[PDB]
Amino acid sequence: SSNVVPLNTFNILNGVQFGTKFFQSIKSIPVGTDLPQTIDNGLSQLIPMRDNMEYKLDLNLQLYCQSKTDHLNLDNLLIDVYRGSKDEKIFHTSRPIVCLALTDSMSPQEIEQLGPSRLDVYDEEWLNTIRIEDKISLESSYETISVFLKTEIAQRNLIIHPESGIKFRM
Amino acid sequence: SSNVVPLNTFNILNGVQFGTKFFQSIKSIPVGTDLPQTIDNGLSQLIPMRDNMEYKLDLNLQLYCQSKTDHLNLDNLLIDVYRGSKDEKIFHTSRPIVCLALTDSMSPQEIEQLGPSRLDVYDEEWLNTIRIEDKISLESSYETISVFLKTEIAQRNLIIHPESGIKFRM
Amino acid sequence: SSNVVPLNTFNILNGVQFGTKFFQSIKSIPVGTDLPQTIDNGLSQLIPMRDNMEYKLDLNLQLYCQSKTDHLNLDNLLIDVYRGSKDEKIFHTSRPIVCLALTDSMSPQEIEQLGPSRLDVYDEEWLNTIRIEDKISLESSYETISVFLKTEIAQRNLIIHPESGIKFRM
Amino acid sequence: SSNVVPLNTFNILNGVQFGTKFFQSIKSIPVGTDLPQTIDNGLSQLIPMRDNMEYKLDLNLQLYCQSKTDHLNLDNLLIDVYRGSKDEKIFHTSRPIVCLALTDSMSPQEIEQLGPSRLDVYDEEWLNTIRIEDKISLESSYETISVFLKTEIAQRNLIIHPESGIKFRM
Amino acid sequence: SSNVVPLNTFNILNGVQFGTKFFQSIKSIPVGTDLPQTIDNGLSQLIPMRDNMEYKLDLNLQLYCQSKTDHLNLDNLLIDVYRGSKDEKIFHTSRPIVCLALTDSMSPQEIEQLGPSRLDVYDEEWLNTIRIEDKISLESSYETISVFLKTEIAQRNLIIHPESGIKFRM
Amino acid sequence: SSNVVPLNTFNILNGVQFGTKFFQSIKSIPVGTDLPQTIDNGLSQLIPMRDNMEYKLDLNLQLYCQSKTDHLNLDNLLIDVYRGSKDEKIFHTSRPIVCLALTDSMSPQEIEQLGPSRLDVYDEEWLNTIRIEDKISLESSYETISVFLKTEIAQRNLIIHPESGIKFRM
Amino acid sequence: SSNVVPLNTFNILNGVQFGTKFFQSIKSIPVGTDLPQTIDNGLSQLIPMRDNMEYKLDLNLQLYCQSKTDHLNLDNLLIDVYRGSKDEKIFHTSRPIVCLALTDSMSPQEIEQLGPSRLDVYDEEWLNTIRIEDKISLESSYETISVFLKTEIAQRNLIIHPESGIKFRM
Amino acid sequence: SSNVVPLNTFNILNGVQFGTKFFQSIKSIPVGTDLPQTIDNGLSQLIPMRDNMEYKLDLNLQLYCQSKTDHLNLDNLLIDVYRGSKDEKIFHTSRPIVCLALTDSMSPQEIEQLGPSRLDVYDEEWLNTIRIEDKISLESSYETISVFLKTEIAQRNLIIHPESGIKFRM
Amino acid sequence: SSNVVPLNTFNILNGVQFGTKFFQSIKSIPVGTDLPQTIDNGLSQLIPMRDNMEYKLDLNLQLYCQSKTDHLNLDNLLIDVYRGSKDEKIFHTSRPIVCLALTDSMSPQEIEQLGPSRLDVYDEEWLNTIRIEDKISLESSYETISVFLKTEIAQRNLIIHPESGIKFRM
Amino acid sequence: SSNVVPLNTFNILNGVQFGTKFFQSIKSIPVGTDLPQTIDNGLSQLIPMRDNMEYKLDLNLQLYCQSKTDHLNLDNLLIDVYRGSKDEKIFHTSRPIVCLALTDSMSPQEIEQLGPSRLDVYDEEWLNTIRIEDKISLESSYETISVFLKTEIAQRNLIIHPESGIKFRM
Repeated sequence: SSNVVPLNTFNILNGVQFGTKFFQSIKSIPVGTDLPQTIDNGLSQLIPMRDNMEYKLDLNLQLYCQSKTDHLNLDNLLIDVYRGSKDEKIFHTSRPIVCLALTDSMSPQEIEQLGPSRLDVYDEEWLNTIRIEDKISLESSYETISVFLKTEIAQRNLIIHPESGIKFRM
Repeated sequence: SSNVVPLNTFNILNGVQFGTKFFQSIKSIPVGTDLPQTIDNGLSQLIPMRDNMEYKLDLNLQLYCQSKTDHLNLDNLLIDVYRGSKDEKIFHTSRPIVCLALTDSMSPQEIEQLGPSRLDVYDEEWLNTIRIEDKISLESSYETISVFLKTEIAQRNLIIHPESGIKFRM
Repeated sequence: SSNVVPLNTFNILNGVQFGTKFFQSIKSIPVGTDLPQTIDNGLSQLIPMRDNMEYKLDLNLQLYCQSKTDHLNLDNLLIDVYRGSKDEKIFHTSRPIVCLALTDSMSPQEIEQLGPSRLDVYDEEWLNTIRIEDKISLESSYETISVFLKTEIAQRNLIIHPESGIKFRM
Repeated sequence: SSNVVPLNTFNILNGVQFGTKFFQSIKSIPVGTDLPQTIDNGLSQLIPMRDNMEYKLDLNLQLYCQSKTDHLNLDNLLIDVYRGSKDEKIFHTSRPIVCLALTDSMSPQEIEQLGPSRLDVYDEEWLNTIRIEDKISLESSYETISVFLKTEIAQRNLIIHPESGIKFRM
Repeated sequence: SSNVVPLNTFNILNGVQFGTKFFQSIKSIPVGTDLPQTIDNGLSQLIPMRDNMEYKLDLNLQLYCQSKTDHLNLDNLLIDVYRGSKDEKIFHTSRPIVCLALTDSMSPQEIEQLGPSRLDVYDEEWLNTIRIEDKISLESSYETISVFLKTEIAQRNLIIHPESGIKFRM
Repeated sequence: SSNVVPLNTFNILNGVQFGTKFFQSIKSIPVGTDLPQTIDNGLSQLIPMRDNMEYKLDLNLQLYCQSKTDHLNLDNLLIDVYRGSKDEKIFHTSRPIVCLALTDSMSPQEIEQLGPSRLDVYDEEWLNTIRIEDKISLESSYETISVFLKTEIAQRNLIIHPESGIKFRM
Repeated sequence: SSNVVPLNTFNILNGVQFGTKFFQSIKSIPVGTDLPQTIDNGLSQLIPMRDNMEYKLDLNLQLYCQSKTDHLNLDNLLIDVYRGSKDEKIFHTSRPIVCLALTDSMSPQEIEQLGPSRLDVYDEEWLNTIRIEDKISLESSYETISVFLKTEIAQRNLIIHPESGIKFRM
Repeated sequence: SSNVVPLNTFNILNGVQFGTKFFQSIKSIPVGTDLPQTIDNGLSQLIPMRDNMEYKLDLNLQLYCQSKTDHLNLDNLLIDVYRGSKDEKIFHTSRPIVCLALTDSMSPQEIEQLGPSRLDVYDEEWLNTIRIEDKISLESSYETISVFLKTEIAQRNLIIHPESGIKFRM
Repeated sequence: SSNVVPLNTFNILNGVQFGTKFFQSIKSIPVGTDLPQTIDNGLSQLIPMRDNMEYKLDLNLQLYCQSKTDHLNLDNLLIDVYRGSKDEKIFHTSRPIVCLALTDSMSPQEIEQLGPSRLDVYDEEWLNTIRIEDKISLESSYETISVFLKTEIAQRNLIIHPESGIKFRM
Repeated sequence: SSNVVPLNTFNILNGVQFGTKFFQSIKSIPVGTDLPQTIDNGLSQLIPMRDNMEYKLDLNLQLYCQSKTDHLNLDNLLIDVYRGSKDEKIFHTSRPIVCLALTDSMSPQEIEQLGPSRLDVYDEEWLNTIRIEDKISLESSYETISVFLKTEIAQRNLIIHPESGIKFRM
């Protein structure tokens, strides 16, 4: 029922005026066809959707923001969800995020408390968890879904966690 | 009754002599029409207002101030509310705010106390909560509402929290 | 009775030889007219005053001093109250104030004690509270009141708190 | 009886070879005239003195010394009291004072102990309290009183506290 | 049954547009032939696989990331598994990793806690453990298996732990 | 009996080869004339001395030494007492003194212990107390007394405490 | 039986493209000849081996890695064992090692705990213990054994412990 | 009996090849003449000595050594005692001394323990106490006594304590 | 029996390609001649050896390694023992040693624990004790013994302890 | 019996190729002549020695080593004792010593523990105590004794303690 589609199974088109674009097509199988699930293999996969039924989208997005040159330590992530005339926007939000700068270093105290592994320290300290739930609605009649992630203040390096994805709930 | 209109559903017009402008039109539906609410999708939406009745506005504004070049660590935010001759000002106030500078960094002690996540540290330390309540009154006869946020001392980067908005109380 | 007139309802005329000037006119309504109060909306408003009666002024002035270029950490604020020939001075005083410099930064210890919010630290540490009470007397016959705030040693940035104002007591 | 005359009611004439000069005239009202007091409004006021009677002067002088360019952290204040041929000196003294330098900054420990407000820290740490009592005698026959405050080692910024003044005792 | 094939028994082809490539051929012995194991000697060895049976691959990958010139302290490792027209991708994933920079040094406290040996400190602090399990499926009909490890943000030095390898489960 | 003559009632003649010179004349009133005392007003006053009787001088000298340019932190003060041919020396001594340098600053710990006021810290830490007692003898027949204070190693700023003076004992 | 051959009894040929080479010839004495042992004198000695019997090699390698110029604090040691056409490789492995940099210094705490002698601190902290056991097999028919130790990332100084050697087990 | 002759009552002749010279003549009064004492006034005084009797000299020498330019923190003081052909040396010794350098400053801890007064800290920390006792013998037949104090390594500033002198014991 | 020959009784020939050379001749006295001992006076002495008997050498070598310019904090000492065609090597070994660098300084804690004397701290912390025992054998037929001490990585200053020497056991 | 001859009673001849030379002649008084002692006055004195009897010399040598320019913190002192053809060496030894450098400064902790006086800190921390006992033998037939102290690594400043000397035991 709750088909989770990871973002690595989307088509990625990086740009400079719109940030990162996650677009993917939609396949509409008819009723009584045993809805399949999206294989979590990081391969471009068409999203299975019931033929005529409204689907509600839950966006789970974990990412690491890292500064390129400007080294500003706070930024605003812009999320824009589109759908298949031209594409019409159905959702837009902004989320303040923390971005790694070259002047940031772990204190020895942070190693002792947050975990000896330094990946754990970034997971508990710098990971940006963004969850848009019960806000996006999409129907299978539309044949395209697009997600835009753009940094507002400065152009930066975004490291999207592999488990980030959109949950297509019943 | 208490229709909350988030600021991301307003039309944004950034400038250099007036700061950021949040203008939006007003729709006047007649009585007995089941007042709708503003969908929190970040899309430009006309504000629903009762046909002939005085509305009181409560401005909730959470934002992150961040210095561009001047790096001054304190600023004065200027809030100016207009309405639809030319637009007439109905409210004006100033609020001192704290702005992130490139010379500011978290101490290890702040990580331990305010929260391991560094977004929590900014939320509890640098977030500017500004609440103008029971001070602004607007009637549905006027067909425009405008909010101006301008920094006085220096031109800066303002990161408005997504939950910031104006509450149109009964 | 105790009509509080905030300074943002005054007319502001910034200069370079006299500092900031807060001038505003006076309206003299006759007796038995239900003395109104000044609306705290930050809009230029004539001060209501009883037709023939001596009023005593209490100046409440909270402000943030911040250094522009000189970066001197102490200054002398000069307060001069005038009234409506030319304007005649009726009160003058000086108050030492603390001014933010670019070499000043919060210690981690100050965050823990004075409050996690950094605006609280400035409120409890750098805010200059100046209260002139029972020293200024003005009658409604005069049709102008002017307040001058000037820094003596150096030209600086003054951030006047929005609640600063003059209380016109019975 | 103990008429306190604040120094801001004197005439101030700043110079470069003599420092700051506080000169003011004297009015001699006759006996049985209900000796008035000096209004603490910071306005130039003639000092009321009994017609024929010796008055003893108590000089209360609180000030903030602040270095201009030399940044020396200790200085010698020279106090010279004159009276109304030319003016004849009747008192002279020197008082070592502490002067703020641009290399001085508060430790976090001083904030916790001496008071969260940084004006309190300067009041308890850098304020120079100078009290000359029972040393100066002046009669109302002389029609002028002059006080000179000059820094000896270097030319500096003196911030005289508003409550500083001369007490004309019975 | 669970034949573990270390990555040092693969053929290594370092590049600049695709990172490090681990390609190796597959030998298909028939049934009833006493499946041999891969000798852990770091020598190029053909992978033994049952003639007609689906094998599931478990990728165990421990590595040390170290910055060359860019000195960025966080990176995204890209894993792409291919198989033997041209090679078709069957799996792709990204894993955030921590990379040693020349500005990083051990604190004395880390020596006391994580172990006196400094290799233990890197093992418990900087070693990137990446385990893809129950996600990759490969059949012996295909005669080639390829693994690509590429750093996304910057070109870096990857030190693959000798025990890293792919487990060919029953 | 013990007439204390403060040094500010002497005539001061600063030089460069002899340091600071404190010279003053002597008045010899006859017996049975009610020996007066020296008024502590900082005005040049002739020293009252009994007509024919040996007087013993006690030199009390408190001063603040402060470095001009050389910034050496220790110096040798040279005291030479003369009397009224040419003047004949009757006493000479040297006293090591501590001199303020521009590289000296108070620690926060010194504020807590020696006193919150920073003038108290200099009084208890840098004030040079020099007391020559029962060593100098002068008779009223001689009509001049001269005291020379000169720094030996370097030319410096001496801040003589106002209470410093010579006690003319019975 | 377990003849231990220290590496200092090998022939050393340092290079730049292959690192350090430890090559030595093999003498094949016949059966019933009282197998001698290798004298631990650091002199080039032929390895005694039984005439026709498979020998298993256990490599014990303790070394100190020290950075020359690059100062990177982690490296990958490459071990390649050859034997006597051209030489054929029979074993290859990689071992991450810790390398001394010029920015590394002992904390006083490490002296107290790991031992007062500073050679003990390096022995317990920086010594790289590498033991390849039960992985290398060599027969006496081959007349040459070669061991290559090469640093992968950077060219460094390797200080091989004198007790390092290869154990030729029964 | 134990006539103490302070060094300031000697004739001082500073040089560059021999350091500081303390020479003074000797007066030989006959027996039964009530041996006088040397007045401690810092004036050149002939040393009283019994006509025909061997005197033993005890040299008490307290001094402050301070570096001029070389800033070396240790020196060797050379003491040479002569007497009245040419002068013949009767005693010579060397004493290591500590010399103030411009890189030396008091720690806050030294203020708390050794005394709040900074002259006490130098008295207990940098004062060089040199006492040659029961080593020098001089007879009144010789009419001259000379003491040479010279620094060996470098030319420095010596601040001889006023109580330093030679004790002429019975 | 156990004749200890200190290394200072050897002939020292410092070089640049071989390090320090300790060569000395051998005298062969016949049996029944009361074997003398080597006088520990630091003078070149022929080593007494029994005419025809194998002697076993025990090398005791304590030294201080100190960096000249390279300042590397770890080195490898190379010991080569020769004997009297050309000289034939009979022993060779390498010993890792710790070398003083100009960036190394004692902590105050090391003074308290390892001993107040700073020579004790070097004795317990930086002294390299090297003891080769029961490994070197030399017969009196050979008329020369040579010991070479050379630093491998860098040319350094070796301070050989005076008690270092070779023990010629029975 | 145990005549102690301080080194300051020797003739000193400083050089550059041999260091400091302490040479002095020997006087041979016959038996039954009441052996005198060497007066500790720092004057060149012939050493008294019994006419025909072997004397054993005990060298007591305390000195302060201080770096001139090289600033190396460890050195090797070379002691060579000669006697009166040319002079023949009878003893030679080397002693590692600690030398003051311009980068060395006392910690506040060392003042508290080793003694408030800073000369005590050097006495307990930097003083080099060298005692050669029961190693040197000299007979009165030889008419000259010479002691050479030379620093090996670098030319330095040696401050020999005044109590250093040679004890001529019975």
